[PDB]
Amino acid sequence: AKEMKPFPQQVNYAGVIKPNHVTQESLNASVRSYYDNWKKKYLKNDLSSLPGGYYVKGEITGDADGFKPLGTSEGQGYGMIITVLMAGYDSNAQKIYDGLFKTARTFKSSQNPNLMGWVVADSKKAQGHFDSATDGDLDIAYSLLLAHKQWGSNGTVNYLKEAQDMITKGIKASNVTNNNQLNLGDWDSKSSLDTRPSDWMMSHLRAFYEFTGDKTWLTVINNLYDVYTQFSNKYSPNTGLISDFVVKNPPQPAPKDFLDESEYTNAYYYNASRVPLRIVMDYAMYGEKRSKVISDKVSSWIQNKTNGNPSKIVDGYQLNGSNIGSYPTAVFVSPFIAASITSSNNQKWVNSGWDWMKNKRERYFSDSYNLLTMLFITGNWWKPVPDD
Repeated sequence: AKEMKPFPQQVNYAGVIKPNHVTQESLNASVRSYYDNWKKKYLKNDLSSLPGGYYVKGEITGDADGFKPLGTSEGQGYGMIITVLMAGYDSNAQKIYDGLFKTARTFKSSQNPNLMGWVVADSKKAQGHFDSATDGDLDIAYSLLLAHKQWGSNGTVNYLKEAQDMITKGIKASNVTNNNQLNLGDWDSKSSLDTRPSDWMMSHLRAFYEFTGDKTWLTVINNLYDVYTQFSNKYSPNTGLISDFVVKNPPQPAPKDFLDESEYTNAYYYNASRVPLRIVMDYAMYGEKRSKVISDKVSSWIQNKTNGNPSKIVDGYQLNGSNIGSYPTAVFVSPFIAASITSSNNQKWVNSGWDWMKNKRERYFSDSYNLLTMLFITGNWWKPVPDD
């Protein structure tokens, strides 16, 4: 046991509530059980093309450039954050983490080699074949800052140095645009105004600043808040929602069928379902008031929309709040609960949301984001700080 931040860190962020109808021990126990199941089902280390490599079993339909996709850099980043946070419960966490990192660097991007290509497939030919996706690299780079604070950077992998390289030579170089947004991946233009708001991981960017000193990250954070408010005052003045993809200046919803991902790229659909967690963590961890304002607006809308019943949330909404989807899944429900933690007036709703999510097992995408959300709202996602 060499963890400096062993699970459970059960931190108490200023101004935020946790579910309070059960004890902290009960919260931690639910997370341990959820991780047991998550790891058994999705954590894999069976790449014949990469002995010792680990990945997260995702769902990609069907082939990608002629390869059978097994996971994505998005899932790689989720699994890497989960692995470092569960270290001290998982006694093999550092071995798994270093195996996840081995995969992330072997399947490097064909464009910027400091990033990961977006597809994991069991072929040497796939290693270095694919371009990157911004959100995968954000989570992966952030996980190396957690790893640096969890195990230190004096062993086999220099986590801090790897993070600084990925952040500066990878994400800054390829994904931070001339307009101080984040583009879609390193295949995209440095001047692109196309963006995916679930990439706007405000609290990650704060950590990038604290561990690099590069004020670029603060100017991007400040710009993205401006973009969020400019978008929502025009296109979601009552719900506070944002679309799966955002284009142009002034920002507006992407067209339907954008990048052929779905008919609902103009709406609050499966990409944007993740946004409320990404935003609210900035209030929780760094005290950003603009994050509370955005989170409270979305939280108050969904609570009224559902009459305080989280099981009435559906999988997709128009920006004016009309239902697209039909059933509750955790990648929608749990971030709506997380968005609600900045006001103590939401305690009963947070408690109800906890009961809905804590044992909710379904598939890779909802389970992984559910576990990240559970870790954050129980206080077990701690802040990496350049202290000592």
